[PDB]
Amino acid sequence: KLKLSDWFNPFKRPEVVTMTKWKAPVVWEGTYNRAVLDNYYAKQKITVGLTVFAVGRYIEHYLEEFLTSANKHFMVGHPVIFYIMVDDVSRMPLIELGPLRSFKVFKIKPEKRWQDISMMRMKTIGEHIVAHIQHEVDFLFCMDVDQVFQDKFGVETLGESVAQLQAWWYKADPNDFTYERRKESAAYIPFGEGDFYYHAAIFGGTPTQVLNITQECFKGILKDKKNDIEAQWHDESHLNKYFLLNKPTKILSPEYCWDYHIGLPADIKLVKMSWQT
Ligand SMILES: OC[C@H]1O[C@@H](O[C@H]2[C@H](O)[C@@H](O)[C@H](O)O[C@@H]2CO)[C@H](O)[C@@H](O)[C@H]1O
Repeated sequence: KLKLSDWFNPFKRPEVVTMTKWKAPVVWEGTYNRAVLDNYYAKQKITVGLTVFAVGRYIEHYLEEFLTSANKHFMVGHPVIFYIMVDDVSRMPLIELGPLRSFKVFKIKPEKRWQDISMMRMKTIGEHIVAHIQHEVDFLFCMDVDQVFQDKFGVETLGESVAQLQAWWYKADPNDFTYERRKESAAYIPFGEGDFYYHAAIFGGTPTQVLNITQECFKGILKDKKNDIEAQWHDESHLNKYFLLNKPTKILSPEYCWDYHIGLPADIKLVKMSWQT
């Protein structure tokens, strides 16, 4: 079966972190052999899911560019199912999908407050995993709609649980991470603890693992809400708590979710997905 040495060469990028202390790969441009992996997973006939939520004007502002870029760049050569969650189905753009892509659309109940928006999104993802996604795909990613694929975002990103390094903080010391710091919050992390600052705009894994991520995050949000507290960065704070306790088996570099407002440092060799404008 697939071994890490079959496809991952950390020595191609010695100026960055490529392996965690728990021996998870951090995937940077140049460290991965996509050809080897494409052939391995083709033989296995895997399908990959992608969930995206879009409410109100986010539909018109972002959803078409997201879908158009994902069709062009996400897991090319492998079956993909787009799970599109919107509040108004009559407003959603119908994009032409390429070979091995298809979609499903669901009408959801929008929530007014950011706390309740993220709360219901983690709950909704878990419900869909149990109802159907666990039957439909081998790997599932959950992404924010307000970003754009720029280049191939492929099977090198698959794993049991996949976290994204947040672009502004990947070089920072953990003491400075914008973790939730009040012990009243379920997302509490003490100063000095933590491995990375993960970005809630991309995460994934097998459907089983993603069910656990979302169920734990939802419980923590709920627990905070019953105590009249709102984590500093809402689901992202709880996600960071979760991945501290349940280490990801693979991490993606900021090449996979890059904010061009930062600039283009030497570390960022080829951008696969960028924050919207
Ligand atoms: O800190 C979590 C929070 O980061 C925001 O991104 C910020 C970044 O944290 C800040 O240091 C920099 O000065 O500006 C960035 C945006 O302009 C994200 O926008 C937010 O989603 C969280 O991930």
